[PDB]
Amino acid sequence: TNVDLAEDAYIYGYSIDEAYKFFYHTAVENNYPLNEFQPTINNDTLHLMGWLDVAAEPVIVSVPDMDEGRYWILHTMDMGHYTNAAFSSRTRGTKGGQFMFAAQDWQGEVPASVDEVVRVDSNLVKLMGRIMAVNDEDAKVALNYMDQWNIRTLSEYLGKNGPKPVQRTYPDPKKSTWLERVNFVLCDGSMGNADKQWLDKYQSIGVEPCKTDFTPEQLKLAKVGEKKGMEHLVELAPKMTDARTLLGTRDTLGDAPRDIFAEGTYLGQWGLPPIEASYRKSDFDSIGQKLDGSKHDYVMRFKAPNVSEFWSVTIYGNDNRLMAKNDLNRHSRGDRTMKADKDGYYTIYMSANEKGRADDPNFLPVPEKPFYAIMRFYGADDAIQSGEYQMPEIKVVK
Repeated sequence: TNVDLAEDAYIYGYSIDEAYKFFYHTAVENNYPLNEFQPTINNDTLHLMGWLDVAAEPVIVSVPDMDEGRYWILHTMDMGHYTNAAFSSRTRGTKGGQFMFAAQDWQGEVPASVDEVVRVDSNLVKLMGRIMAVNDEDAKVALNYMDQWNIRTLSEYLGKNGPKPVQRTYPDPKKSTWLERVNFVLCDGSMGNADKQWLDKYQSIGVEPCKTDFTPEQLKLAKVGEKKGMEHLVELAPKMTDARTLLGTRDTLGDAPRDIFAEGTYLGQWGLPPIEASYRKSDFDSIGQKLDGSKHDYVMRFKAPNVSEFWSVTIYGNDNRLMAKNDLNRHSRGDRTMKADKDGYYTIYMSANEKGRADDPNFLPVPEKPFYAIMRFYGADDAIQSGEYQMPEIKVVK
């Protein structure tokens, strides 16, 4: 009844609460300046990270035209865990530009100089930039480009006197309730309006933008809601297979079910919408045995995945979830480093024995311990995005 409402209220607030906690534990307690650039991680790209704050005024992210063929992406998400911008080579090619992020309610004209304007519903937005680098010397090229990326407030951009940056007083996650954290974030922007359909339902629970006064009953419902809410999320998690329902924009997920949207944060917070990047993980061989380089040699043979940009498969150790040391310092293979057989099949051979393989582009080193492989798809088609496409099997070699 009210317990049911409280559960749904918490599930709606979950994505916002976890985004806040993440922001607090990173930017707040490490005192990261805003509007400035600061396992199982990519062996595919270099990165730039930061947090934009458009409360006082808009902010412009500058991206230089890039060199032909190099993958790059500027990805931003709001505090409700919605991707609100994904500018990249996939859809722009080499064309960079001046990208302005403004609060949804910001009144004002746009400089002729600005390429695109992104209206954001939270004043704080997480920014992540990725620039492809396929080898150490090529990385030096990409680095010369990343150095040109810039973040400037509109006033700074125009060389004008601007408003003083907003100074916030942040609720401590260790001693506050989820109601105060969520209401705090909701207040800092236009989220109240963008989430009206949800907020109209959970008002009696105490979820409301800027609300700090609560009744005993609301505090009680909040505790019960978080408990049942989390239980529900844990139980629902393993049943999720379609990434398109978990990671997206307000246009595609704004009205989607909250528990499913919430799994986006639960399973892979800050993840890119599948159309930009999808992934697959394999921990076992084709017969159900754990992948382990100390016990076998493996082989993977498959047709090229349907991607518009590129793909890759990377090796990680199960123990530290990090790439594993090997003499070739080779941790991944992909279409940029291999060529398909006369019949267009790619064949990856894996072993801990890397003697005489430096001249083998299809050879992928694997550690003398349990390992897993992560396949990444950039510009994947629907089948890959939805979870339908299955990762090629890795078989033990005699």
